[PDB]
Amino acid sequence: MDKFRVQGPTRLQGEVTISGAKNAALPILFAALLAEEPVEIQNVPKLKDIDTTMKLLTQLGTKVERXGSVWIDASNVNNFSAPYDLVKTMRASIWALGPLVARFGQGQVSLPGGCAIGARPVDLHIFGLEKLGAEIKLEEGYVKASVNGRLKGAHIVMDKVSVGATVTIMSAATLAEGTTIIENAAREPEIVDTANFLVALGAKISGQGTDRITIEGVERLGGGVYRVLPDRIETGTFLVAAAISGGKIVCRNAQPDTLDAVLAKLREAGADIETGEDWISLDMHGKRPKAVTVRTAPHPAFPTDMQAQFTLLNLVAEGTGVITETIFENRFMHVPELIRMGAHAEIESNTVICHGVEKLSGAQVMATDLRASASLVLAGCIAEGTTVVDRIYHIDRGYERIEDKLRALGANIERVKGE
Ligand SMILES: O=c1ccn([C@@H]2O[C@H](COP(=O)(O)OP(=O)(O)O[C@H]3O[C@H](CO)[C@@H](O)[C@H](O)[C@H]3O)[C@@H](O)[C@H]2O)c(=O)[nH]1
Repeated sequence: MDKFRVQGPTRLQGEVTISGAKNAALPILFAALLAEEPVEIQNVPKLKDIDTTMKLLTQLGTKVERXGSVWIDASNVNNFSAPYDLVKTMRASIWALGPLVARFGQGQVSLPGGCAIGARPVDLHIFGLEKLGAEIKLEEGYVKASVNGRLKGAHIVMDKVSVGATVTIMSAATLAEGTTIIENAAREPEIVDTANFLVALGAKISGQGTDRITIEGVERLGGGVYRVLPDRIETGTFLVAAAISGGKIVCRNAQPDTLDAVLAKLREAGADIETGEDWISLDMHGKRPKAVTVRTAPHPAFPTDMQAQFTLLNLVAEGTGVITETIFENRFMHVPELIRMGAHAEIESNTVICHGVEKLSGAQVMATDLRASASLVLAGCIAEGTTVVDRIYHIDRGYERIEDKLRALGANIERVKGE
């Protein structure tokens, strides 16, 4: 069981190159199923889900190969079933459904736990496709979709805002007969990225990033080259790394506009921030951060995915600061770990009351959540002495070589093999 052994305190400073967003790479890889011509997807991170997706794609008849890019040739897709063995470890698997039925008139995806259980978590996907005129069958442990001829454009109103369902509907709609409108579409930068990809292939889409996406169906999608946008949350994690350690950092291969709220919040903490077309710089001028008030909310507001990171910030800042989860529930389970590190905080309802301390103390800690976990690693970096963060595999699933990146920033870090 891999562990991160950290020796603190160390100031985090210098430069880091932000990886492509896993969450944009995924829906794009699936949307590639629509492409009749070869496609090159650039800036794709080397992460478990990407490997799983590649294997899934190959099984369908797609020719796949990777390095920094992933090369895809779906001209020959001829198997329209995503099997149990290939989908099991991954929710994103459902994204194969829409493109298959949209392009091929048929497709199916295995539902772990069977139909009764597995159909529930993907109801919005099913709803969307139905709206598009597909016949959905729940049988033999699968969710099946078929349509005679092309899908049919539709006016679709979402009762729940969903990144997953928005991608399914938008992707499928690009091949539909007519106009499709998605009301209450997810606003995520990842959605914007997937829409842009689609358009690069020849799709007609507008409104991506807003509450309303309008798609005009076309007969076929071609091929081309497309670069996946930067990981906004990874970016935020590094900015915070410097912000809590008195450091200066420059984030390369970044996209400032996906981070409005985070940058604003960092400014409130006293950070000196500068931005360019593809970079972001943060300078604490050797100063401690100032406590901030944080309210997580739907994009483009403050991201819940940045919560743990800012909670940590508050824990070592000058003053008291409160972080409120306005939508999410039971998001503070990692706080007790920080307290064990010498932090002062109270969990109240949907909030955490942070009383900043000058310095943390090394300890043996662990969190199940990916974000909470990386936060523990940052904490170790600035704490006094030795910290051991257990179960880092969680981090490995969403961070591309965080140890290398941290070390290049001055961290004293070591990956330990089963303690
Ligand atoms: O078929 C579906 C799909 C989603 N939901 C629900 O609607 C919400 C929307 O899901 P979705 O947007 O697709 O969430 P995730 O895909 O798990 O995660 C993305 O969407 C979240 C907001 O929902 C953001 O907080 C994350 O940062 C972002 O990565 C979920 O809580 C689900 O409970 C359904 O009931 N049926």
